[PDB]
Amino acid sequence: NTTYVQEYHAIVEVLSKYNEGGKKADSTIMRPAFSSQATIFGVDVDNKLTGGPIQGLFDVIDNVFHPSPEAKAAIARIDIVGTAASARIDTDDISGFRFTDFFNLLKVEGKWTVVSKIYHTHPS
Amino acid sequence: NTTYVQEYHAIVEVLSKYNEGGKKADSTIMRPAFSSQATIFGVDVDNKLTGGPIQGLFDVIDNVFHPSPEAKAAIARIDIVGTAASARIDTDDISGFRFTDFFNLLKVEGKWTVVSKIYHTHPS
Amino acid sequence: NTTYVQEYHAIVEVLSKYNEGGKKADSTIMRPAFSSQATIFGVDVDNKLTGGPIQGLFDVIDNVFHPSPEAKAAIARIDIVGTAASARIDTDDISGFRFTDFFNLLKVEGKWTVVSKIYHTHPS
Amino acid sequence: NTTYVQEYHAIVEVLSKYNEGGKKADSTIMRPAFSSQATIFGVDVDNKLTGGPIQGLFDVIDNVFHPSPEAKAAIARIDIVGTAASARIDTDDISGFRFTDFFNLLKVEGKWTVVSKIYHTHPS
Repeated sequence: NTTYVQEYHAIVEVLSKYNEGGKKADSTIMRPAFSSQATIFGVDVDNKLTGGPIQGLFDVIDNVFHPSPEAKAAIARIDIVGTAASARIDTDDISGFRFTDFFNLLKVEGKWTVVSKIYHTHPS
Repeated sequence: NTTYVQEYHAIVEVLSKYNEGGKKADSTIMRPAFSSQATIFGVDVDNKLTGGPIQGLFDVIDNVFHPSPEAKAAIARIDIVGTAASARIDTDDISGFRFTDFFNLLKVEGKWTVVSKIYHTHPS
Repeated sequence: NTTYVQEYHAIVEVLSKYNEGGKKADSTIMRPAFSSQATIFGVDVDNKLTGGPIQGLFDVIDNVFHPSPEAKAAIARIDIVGTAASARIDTDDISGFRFTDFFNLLKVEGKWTVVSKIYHTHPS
Repeated sequence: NTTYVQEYHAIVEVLSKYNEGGKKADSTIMRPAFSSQATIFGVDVDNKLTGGPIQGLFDVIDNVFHPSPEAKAAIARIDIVGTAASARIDTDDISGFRFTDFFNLLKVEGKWTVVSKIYHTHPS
């Protein structure tokens, strides 16, 4: 049996990689945070669902984003209940964007993994 | 031009269908709440990732669960930022189970929809 | 021992009295939700702390507010850890205002009670 | 004109003092984090309300607690709405105790301040 605090620091270690990969615009750094089964979704400018396989995120990070030395992320919330967790991350100044991200995570074989990311892109 | 209260009530209308569909053991009632691209994941007794396409949830509701008039659900939290939302739902005495569910939702073409559900099954 | 859903239901019964008292502009309906020790605080137009004993809330409700049949409240979040809990309530169209409220509650002699409310008043 | 990330970091700076004063068992470190009108409450072993002015907290920190090098705190959640915020902090191994704390904060004259803390003490 583990404490809230122990699981929190394990989850922050995983989400840390996401935040670092985002800021460095290097998908290699964030890839280990995600299950192979993970999905990414948001809504586009026409209010339509956009996304799919997590590789789509790695593609945008690698091909579209630029390294963002001034990006600043806040892990606003981590809710943890047994093998399940949700997290909110807010990021300013990441490749010209401000985001709020919501993550669903599960503790698989002793290690926390992201199975779903969704986001909202804040107006510029 | 929506308030938090307005969006909250919209999301509760969606999440209500999930709660109702589970208590009635009727996938037809909950189906409208989910995007076709939604996934469901949890961790099995061997700590392995279990789940996939949301159709798997509907199959379990239709083929494993039975109507549970004593089922009690609590929408513990809804976090809403623009087009994205996270929710936590705890359910007691649903076909012999106790769950904590975390949901990722997006407001697609003016309507909230679930793109990911994860869960933890509580013991005993 | 009690479940999350059970404690959630108990807290909502308490917070419901608060929402009804506000909507009816009748402090007697809400009074039972608050400890005799409870306080209220927010920030005034000059960014200064304003409030003190919870009776200051009851005085505003009774002397300043009017019944607001179109008021709509959302209990956005209730976090529960043993004997302690936090809640967020958003309310639209209560006597011309829109608020976000945060509550700290404790389970005292078997019963949930508010010991602190704070609030943010949104633009009209 | 401030972002969530900006307010989050301002609030963490304040809550850091609380976690630091606690770990070092030095109330002078934590004192700036609390309004002069702040309260602290929990429930005692008889399930009765216990606490009052925040000076009571400082007394326990100085007279009961000893420096706890093993102490680990997690800022589990910070909800921020305008001039109001709530926070949850979980702490392991602090002078022999495990706590979950809930904070109400207000942004008073440009600076975040705690007006209420409540806590649950976890079993041994």
